[PDB]
This record gives sequence, C-alpha cells and structure tokens, in this order.
Amino acid sequence: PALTKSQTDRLEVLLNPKDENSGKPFRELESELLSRRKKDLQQIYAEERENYLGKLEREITRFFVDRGFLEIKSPILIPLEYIERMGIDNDTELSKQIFRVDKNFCLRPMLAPNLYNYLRKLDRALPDPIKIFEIGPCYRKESDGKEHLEEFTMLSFIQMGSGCTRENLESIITDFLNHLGIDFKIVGGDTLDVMHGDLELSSAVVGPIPLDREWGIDKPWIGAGFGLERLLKVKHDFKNIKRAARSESYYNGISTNL
Amino acid sequence: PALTKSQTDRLEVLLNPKDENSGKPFRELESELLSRRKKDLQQIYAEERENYLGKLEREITRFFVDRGFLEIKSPILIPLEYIERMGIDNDTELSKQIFRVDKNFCLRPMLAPNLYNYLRKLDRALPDPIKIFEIGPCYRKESDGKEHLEEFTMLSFIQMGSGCTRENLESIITDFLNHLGIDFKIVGGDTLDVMHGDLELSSAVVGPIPLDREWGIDKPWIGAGFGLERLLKVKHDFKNIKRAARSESYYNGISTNL
Ligand SMILES: Nc1ncnc2c1ncn2[C@@H]1O[C@H](COP(=O)(O)OP(=O)(O)OP(=O)(O)O)[C@@H](O)[C@H]1O
Ligand SMILES: Nc1ncnc2c1ncn2[C@@H]1O[C@H](COP(=O)(O)OP(=O)(O)OP(=O)(O)O)[C@@H](O)[C@H]1O
Ligand SMILES: N[C@@H](Cc1ccc(Br)s1)C(=O)O
Ligand SMILES: N[C@@H](Cc1ccc(Br)s1)C(=O)O
Ligand SMILES: [Mg+2]
Ligand SMILES: [Mg+2]
Ligand SMILES: [Mg+2]
Ligand SMILES: [Mg+2]
Repeated sequence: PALTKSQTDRLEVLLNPKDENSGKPFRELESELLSRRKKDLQQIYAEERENYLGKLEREITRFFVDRGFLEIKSPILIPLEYIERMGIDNDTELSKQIFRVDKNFCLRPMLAPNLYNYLRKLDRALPDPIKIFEIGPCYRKESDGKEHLEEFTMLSFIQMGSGCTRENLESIITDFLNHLGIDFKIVGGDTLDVMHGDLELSSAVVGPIPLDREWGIDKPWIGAGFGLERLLKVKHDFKNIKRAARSESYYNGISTNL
Repeated sequence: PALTKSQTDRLEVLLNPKDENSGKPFRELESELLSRRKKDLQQIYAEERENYLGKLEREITRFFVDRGFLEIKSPILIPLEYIERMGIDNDTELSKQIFRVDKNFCLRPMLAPNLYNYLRKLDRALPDPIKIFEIGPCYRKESDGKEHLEEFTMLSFIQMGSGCTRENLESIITDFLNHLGIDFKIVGGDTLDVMHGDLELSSAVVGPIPLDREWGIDKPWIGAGFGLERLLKVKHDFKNIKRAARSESYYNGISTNL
C-alpha cells in the first residue's frame, strides 16, 4: 500500500538530490537506493577519495592565499575571558551558546578573538594593509537543527588599514562566491549579510567599531564570517545541513548506514 | 655585563635554529633578532602565505589520497561512551586526560573511535581492502610541556582486510616519513613505535586486537597514529613543540611578540 512516514524518512536518508509515487513497495525502493548509494561511495573510493568538507577548505584556502591573505591556524580551545571581551555578557543570545571547558576555557563560537589578537601583533611586523584569514571548527549550542550545527566550520577573513571600504569588501565576497559557484545577494559600523534565499551564508562588517579598542585595534578594517557547511549545503543542494557536517552518519552527503 | 636568565629566555623566544657569547649587550642582541624575525614574517607574507600546520596537513592528505586511502572528516566533539568503549576505564592514564564537555560529551583524545565506526559502516559498501585516514585536532590534559600539547593535531590511517601485515605497515610508514624528509627508527597484537631519538612520532598497531569486537570489527587491520606538531618540530628543528602548535604566540615557529 502507501508508504508510512517512517519508511519515507528512511528513503529520504538514502535519497540524493539528483535521484529520480508509483506502484513500487518499500523493499524495492529501498533496495534500489541502497544500490545507488553504495556505487556512489565506490566511485569516490576509486577516483578522488577527498572529503567535501576538507576539499572546500583547501579550495577556499587557495583562494585567499592567492589574493594576499595570510593563512592562520589559531587555538580552537580559547580562554573564557575572550568571550567577555567580545562583548558577550549574560544578556546576549550567544552567552547561552558557549560550550565551556574546565573553569577558564571554552570552545570558540567564532574566529574573531584569535584574529583580533593576530591583527594587533602582526601590525608591528607587516606592511599596510594587513590581510589574514582562518578556517576551522567552531562551536555553538543551537536549538535549531535544519540550518544549524553545534559543531561547524567557519571561514573568517580580515583586511586592516588601507582600502578597507564597503565596495572592496563586497568585491571580495562577490569574487569569492562566484569562484565557488554559489548564488547570493548582499543585504545592507556597516553590518552586511550574505544571503542565499532565507539562508544566511555570511555576516560581514565594515569597521572600525567601538569594540576594536578592547583588543588594541586602532585602524579601519573589513571582514566576513562564512559557514562552510552552509556553503556545501547550497552548492550540493543538500536539504539538511547535517549532510555537510563532520559526521559518522554522512560521507560527502551520502548516508553511511547502508 | 653577562645576560640574566630572563634576558636569555627572551632572546631564545626570538631565536630561530638557523641563527648564528660576545661583547654584545641585550638591547643590541634583541634589536637584531627582532629585525630578523620581522623580515621572516614579511617574506612569508610576500611569498607563500601558508601556515606550516595547515600546509603539512595538505601534504599528508595528498600522500594518503594518492596511495588509496579515503579522507575522513569526523566529529571532534564525541560521545563520552566512546571513551569507555575504547577500554579507557578509571585506572588508565588516559582516563584523567579527558576534556569533558557537558554530561555526555568530550573532546576526542584520539581518532580511533570515529575511525572504528567508519570501518564497520564502509565494509558494507566498499571492496577489500578498506583504506581510510583522518587528520584533525585532538585533546589531552598533559602534565608535560616540552613534547606535549593539550591541543594537538593527529594523523591516523588504517587499512582493513587484505594485506594487513607488519611488513606492509612498516612500508607505508617508511614511504611516508621519507616523503616528508624526517629521520626515524621503528621499535618493535603487534604494537610498534616510530621514534626520532627519544621522541615518539607514532604508535602503530597490527590487528586484530580483542577490542575490535566492541566496535563490530571482525577483520585483520594495520594502523598508525602520528602527531603533526611533533612531525613539524623534528622537520623544523624546533626546540619546543609550542612553536608548532595552533598558537597566538608563534606563527610558523616565529614569535609573534615583536
Ligand atoms: N550553528 C551554526 N551552524 C552552521 N553555521 C553557522 C552556525 N552559526 C553560525 N554559522 C555560520 O557562521 C557565519 C557567521 O557567524 P554569525 O555569528 O555571523 O552567524 P549567526 O547570525 O549567529 O547565524 P544564524 O543567525 O543563522 O544562527 C554565519 O553566516 C553562518 O553561516
Ligand atoms: N599531548 C600530545 N601532544 C602532541 N602530540 C601527541 C600528544 N599525545 C599524543 N601525541 C601524538 O599522537 C601519537 C599517537 O598517540 P599515542 O596515544 O600513540 O601517543 P602517547 O604514547 O600517548 O604519547 P606520549 O607517550 O609521548 O605522551 C603519538 O605518537 C604522538 O606523536
Ligand atoms: N563574524 C566572523 C568574521 C569576523 C568579523 C570580524 C572579525 Br575581527 S572576524 C567571526 O566572528 O569570526
Ligand atoms: N593510535 C591512533 C591510530 C589508530 C590506531 C588504531 C586505530 Br582504529 S586508529 C588513534 O588512536 O587514532
Ligand atoms: Mg546564532
Ligand atoms: Mg550573523
Ligand atoms: Mg600520553
Ligand atoms: Mg603511544
């Protein structure tokens, strides 16, 4: 007869966006999809062997290195006071989203504090302007689950000093997303948002902002933070963001429970 | 007069292994080193712009992808029961080294549990033998600090099924380290150790071991776990491992406090 809701959920797991009601029973539909998914994993294993999340990180890395940005690898486990100094006190939404570790540490919910410190230190060593970026894990306790992950990967890039303009910031964003092949629209110190439909890809800022002084920053700057899993979701037409996460349930958006 | 211990520590920070007592005061020696380090950072920023830790990860990644290993990106924040199922009860050294998060989670001290699960799931989809690997952050509370980091990066590779022999395992290790240009010696189920002097680069294992059954593994296997920061330390002749870590104090083994 008709498919139960549980059967439909089971098939949805095995379903890729590329796949194409009938007089066909669950057993057959499931067996067909199981076959298709196994071949997909076999093809990856025979040919490229690269994880989508790792591969995107390498592509994004090459992009910013080529455009003059220095690659940063900063701590993921950061001091808890970095949170307070970011202006995240107990009345903010983010205050309740912090994964605390021990008494004095936590998991970074963003790349800003570490990059802030790098900007200050590199100013004493590097010529104007100063262009840096980081790609790495970030952690937020989230109530949602359709566009949100508690463990996700963020890309943040910053330029400091000369040429820190709204137009320049939009140009970098535009070149970047056109390079990846991801459609977007920008929605407008100056705080921007990069949208794909009703999905937020990025939040860009045109400094200076009054927060800079706490970190010893006294120059103009432009910056943006992207989520790699959201980028993957859009690029690969994944219906749920969990298909793009670090996961034991999905490899390259393919179910591992076959 | 003579340099104080504090002055010597300060200069040691500014010192690279390549640099070469005299009638020279601290102010001058420090000013010289500050000059040399700034130029190093300027050279990186003008030329390559790549972080040593990220770059090594990409090189290691290319190595194993080319030799038939599938790239894994699994969760860093893992269920706490994975620790108990690894055979780490409250009488082991590792039990006291776990960074717990919330009631039911922790930071992975190793890549084994996630890779164990991937081995089981991929067996139902992939032809013999099954070759996978992962590179990512790992966390252990450590009392030492000269060869140990609390936040470090691990490389683990595994082959399952055919050809899982001591000789084959040693061949992969040998090809790998000769590719990187890192001198070593192997010290001998079968548990191996890859040493650089008195520094442990890796611990390799030739399965099966009785632990496999808890993870639903019933085949022969070979595997090894490397620390990327230790690899960097040896390769770059860093005297302390903190020069190779995710850090706000060092970029590519160069002090950021100039
Ligand atoms: N929980 C999450 N899962 C996946 N990606 C995220 C998450 N939180 C933030 N991001 C990504 O990081 C980028 C920058 O972080 P930011 O603080 O700007 O987002 P946010 O407004 O908190 O996200 P949202 O409003 O969608 O929860 C976002 O554009 C988004 O792509
Ligand atoms: N705290 C740490 N800092 C840096 N690297 C580490 C650390 N712990 C383990 N590693 C690396 O991971 C590899 C595999 O982990 P393993 O559990 O085998 O090491 P270990 O015996 O606990 O290390 P050690 O005896 O030196 O503390 C090691 O060969 C080492 O290079
Ligand atoms: N919002 C992202 C990107 C950045 C904005 C400002 C700086 Br400084 S980094 C983040 O917090 O990482
Ligand atoms: N010791 C390292 C490498 C591995 C050994 C066995 C497996 Br399964 S992975 C680790 O625990 O990741
Ligand atoms: Mg949010
Ligand atoms: Mg935002
Ligand atoms: Mg140890
Ligand atoms: Mg060991």
